[PDB]
Amino acid sequence: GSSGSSGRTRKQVACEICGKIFRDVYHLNRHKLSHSGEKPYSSGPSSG
Ligand SMILES: [Zn+2]
Repeated sequence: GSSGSSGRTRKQVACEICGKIFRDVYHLNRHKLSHSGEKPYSSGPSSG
């Protein structure tokens, strides 16, 4: 149930880690610093 004609075009950056909005990745690059660079999901081993 949806037309699929108009809507909010995605032309910006949005940090989901903390929940913020930015202009372009060029700005998010400096913001990522505050966050972690590597987030390995070690707490979740595979299974059958
Ligand atoms: Zn962030």
